[PDB]
Amino acid sequence: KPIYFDYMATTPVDPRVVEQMIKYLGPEGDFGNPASATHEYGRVASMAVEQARSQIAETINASPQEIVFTSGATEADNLAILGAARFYKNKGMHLVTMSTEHKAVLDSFHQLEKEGFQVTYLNPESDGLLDLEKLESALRLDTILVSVMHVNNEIGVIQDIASIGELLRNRGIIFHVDAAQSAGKLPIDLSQLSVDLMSFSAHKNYGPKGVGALYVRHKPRIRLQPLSYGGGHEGGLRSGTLPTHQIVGMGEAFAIAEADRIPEQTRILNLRKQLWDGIRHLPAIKLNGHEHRRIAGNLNVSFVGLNGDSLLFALSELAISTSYVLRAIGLTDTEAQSTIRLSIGRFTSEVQIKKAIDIICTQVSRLHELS
Amino acid sequence: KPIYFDYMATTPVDPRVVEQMIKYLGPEGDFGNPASATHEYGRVASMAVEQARSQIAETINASPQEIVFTSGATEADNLAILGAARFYKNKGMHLVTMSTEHKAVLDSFHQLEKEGFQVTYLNPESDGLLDLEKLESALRLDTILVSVMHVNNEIGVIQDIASIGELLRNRGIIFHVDAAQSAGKLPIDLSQLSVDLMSFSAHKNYGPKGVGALYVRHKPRIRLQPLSYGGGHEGGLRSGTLPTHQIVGMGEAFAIAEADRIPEQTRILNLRKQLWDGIRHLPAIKLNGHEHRRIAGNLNVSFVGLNGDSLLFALSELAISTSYVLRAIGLTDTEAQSTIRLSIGRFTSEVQIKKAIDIICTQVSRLHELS
Repeated sequence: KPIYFDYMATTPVDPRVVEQMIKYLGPEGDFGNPASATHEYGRVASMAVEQARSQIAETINASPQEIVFTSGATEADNLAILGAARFYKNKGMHLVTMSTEHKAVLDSFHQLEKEGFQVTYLNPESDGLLDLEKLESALRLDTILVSVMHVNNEIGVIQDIASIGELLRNRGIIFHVDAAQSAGKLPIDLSQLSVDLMSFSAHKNYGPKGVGALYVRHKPRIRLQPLSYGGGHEGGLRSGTLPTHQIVGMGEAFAIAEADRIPEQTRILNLRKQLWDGIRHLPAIKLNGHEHRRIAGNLNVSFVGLNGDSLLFALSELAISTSYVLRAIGLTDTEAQSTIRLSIGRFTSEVQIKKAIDIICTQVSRLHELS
Repeated sequence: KPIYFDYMATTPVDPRVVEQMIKYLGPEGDFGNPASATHEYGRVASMAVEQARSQIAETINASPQEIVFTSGATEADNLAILGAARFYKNKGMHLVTMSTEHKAVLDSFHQLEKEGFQVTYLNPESDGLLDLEKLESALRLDTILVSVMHVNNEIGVIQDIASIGELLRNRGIIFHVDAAQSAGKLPIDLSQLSVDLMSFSAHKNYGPKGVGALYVRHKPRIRLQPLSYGGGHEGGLRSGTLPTHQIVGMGEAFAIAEADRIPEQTRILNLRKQLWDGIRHLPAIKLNGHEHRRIAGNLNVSFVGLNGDSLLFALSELAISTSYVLRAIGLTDTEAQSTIRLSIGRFTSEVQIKKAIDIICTQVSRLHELS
């Protein structure tokens, strides 16, 4: 098997999380429907759901009642953005986001444009950071919602959601943050951060795919127009069945990551710096995105002059990712296609880092030699 | 533990299904993101997703491309009903369903009423069966969509989706069927059935909670206006991440159930008949819903004169379910609250059936004696 260096696409479920999830699957376990109020199979499953809701809430310093379970950060992004814009449209129909947002955010705004909303898509600077003066200049008296992601999924850059939130709160503008790539890695304290809506994905944080959550601030109260209809119902905001094993898995993953967050992230940073220092003397290599205001595990690099398909093949002993985010920060088409995303995580070893350096040094050297 | 008699609320994941799901979770397994096209972790996970899509398609005689994965039959119902009505509204805005549909269907129609759609909610007859003459009389030249569930979740009655579909096809009306309670139990052959949209839930069929599918007929082509935005994308109809373990679990559950469907369902029918024959001489007991045009595992009975809370407590050695469906078939408030739903399934034994008869006979007798 190639060495996995694509943690930002998905992570393995932590084995400690697997051990908890499997208690909620088969006939020997707690398989009841959390909505079955009339027997102990249902009640036990509900208790496990609510314990996971508390685990997640504790990691971000929110209350459990502010946590709405979803099928992933895609649904959370959709529900936050469509739900808030549609609920508050009588207050104004101008919206602001960044051109570097994940498609689950951009495509939500694209839909709202068909509904008459006016959307401003701000570009970052060339290091991927939003110029907050450009944000301020874009705000209008009829701006009702802004969405800015905490960590970019391609280039790993961190936006200053603390300042953004405070600036928007003073204007009465709702602030949504896509935190899919930051939860379990960066501090999130919603008792201090002026964030109104925040999206979470379990499988970016060593939980199972197919489950996420939306934080919905209770004070000042944020309301949403829901996107689903049926049973449940997560305070009326999300209808459907509560999948006990998925939710248990998400709660346990969040608890595990937060309990060791700073040591784990600094160990990962050390490995990422080691990787970068091992490859950064290769000819025409460029690091994309701010080097330090950046999640520990992300290394996004362009090998100017080389072909992306050729890089993927030559580097096939590494499992890596090989365009609109790169264009937004100023790369040409040609530069963007020479770019790879390496991402490191909980199961990356020092031995694998040294092998990656050797593979990248050897193979990029050959591609330059064979150029 | 009480004996589980609430299979229609949820089923345990079959242990054979668990064994497959767990191969797609932790770091030792195939945890890659199916959308990661640039390495073998992604490609292996995609292959498992597509194999599960084929498994499901084969059980209902559809093509894989007609299968859209969802987070459950709730999302599938929402996507079918809102998506078809909103896509075809220029053709007409009249819709027809039954008052006995699951809330994921009724609440979708409730939302469309806020969007200007006119909805006719037909009541069944007192045995729960739709009078198809009443359906025909309700159809209009501007009716674009009808939704009728295959198996009712409360009283287990089976609607004649074959005749309904043919009647609607002749009128150019889209037919949606909620099959959450019938897949894996009743025959479904979409090469013969004139059904345009059909919803599926894994956890009603011994798969994991939190995953389902929507069948979308390819010929004549059915289009839908999607409810989600982002990546993927299931032919543009459902955005988000494909959760490999969930989808694998659903595909394996569907394959297992269909391979032994008629023997398993007839064994369950024998047990359900045994249960009913053991309790049906109790005073004032009434069976709700047609006795034979009914899924094998459902027994919905009213103990006229007794209190539902008292029944739940007295019968606590059994895990059972204890209102608008019962009102629709003609029960009074008082009769409806005296009603329990017992549902039998794959792990119900003959020994448990005999114990249920003894418990129900003993405890209902006492409740009548202590009345």
